[PDB]
Amino acid sequence: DNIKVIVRCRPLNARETRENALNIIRMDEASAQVIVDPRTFTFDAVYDQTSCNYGIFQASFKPLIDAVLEGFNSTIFAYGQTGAGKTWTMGGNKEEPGAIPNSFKHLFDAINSSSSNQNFLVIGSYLELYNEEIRDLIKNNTKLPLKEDKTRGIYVDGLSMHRVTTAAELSALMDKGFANRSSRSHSIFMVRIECSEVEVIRVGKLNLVDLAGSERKINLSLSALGLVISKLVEGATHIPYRDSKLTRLLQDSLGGNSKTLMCANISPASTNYDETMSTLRYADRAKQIKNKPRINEDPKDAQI
Ligand SMILES: Nc1ncnc2c1ncn2[C@@H]1O[C@H](COP(=O)(O)OP(=O)(O)O)[C@@H](O)[C@H]1O
Ligand SMILES: [Mg+2]
Repeated sequence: DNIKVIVRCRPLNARETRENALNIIRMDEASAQVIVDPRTFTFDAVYDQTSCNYGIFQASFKPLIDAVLEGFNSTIFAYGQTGAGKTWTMGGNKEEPGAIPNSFKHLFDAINSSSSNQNFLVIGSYLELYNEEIRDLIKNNTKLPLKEDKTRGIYVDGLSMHRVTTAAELSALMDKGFANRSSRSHSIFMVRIECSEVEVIRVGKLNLVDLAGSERKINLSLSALGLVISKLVEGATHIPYRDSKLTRLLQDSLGGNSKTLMCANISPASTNYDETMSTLRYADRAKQIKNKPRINEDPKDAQI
């Protein structure tokens, strides 16, 4: 079905507070509405300044992680202007983990609760896309090329893959990647979950995306993402996935074989009215995208 879309408004920050900016954002979480002081938008869920990372995970992100555990491909991407809260939402901190570490914990808590009829193989990868160049954030290898075939789909040739058996191991990979990692770059932490159940192998690919800032080549991928979304919503004959590395990497999450959720991060500051309006209108369009997710069984690429 359609791509899920949520909006998260953070609290006013120090800069905004000291410059006497006013909060122009109102939300009605019961009706999933965001109001810009007024222009009103309705999404799948809205989160105001009182929302915490854990709550957003349980209500909006968790279902996407459960989908991968079931054999579906899932993608969660954070979109919004620099400073809006994409990284805080996707990564958070040790005290208040974001979507990525929360997903790691949930994935393994689920696997540990599985019966003897299921055996799992979890593989992690982490990349940064900047100036149309792909960097392996774990090995810090640069300019990795994209390759694509029938028995693997789109992939980064040379990107290091890491087998992990605990959430702590996955978090350690993220920690190492972060140490090497920005406002103009995109990051994607990938988790491949293969499950052998008894005889039947299923594989789900999870993409945790933290996009480059949307405010106001370096921006080729961001521009291509917008075009791809527009073409999809308009029912165009040709979807320009090939226009950028980002849209090729996420081709399945955009109108393809995947369950996808977009988190549109916004600032509540009056000073950011224009960018907030842009982000919301962008998100409003994205929710019209329809995907065709399917369970991926017995793939000729299964590494288990
Ligand atoms: N929901 C939130 N609650 C509290 N602080 C937040 C929130 N979202 C962002 N911040 C803070 O504001 C700053 C910018 O957030 P960040 O996520 O890094 O922005 P970006 O969208 O550029 O990735 C950080 O210092 C972060 O701690
Ligand atoms: Mg960031």
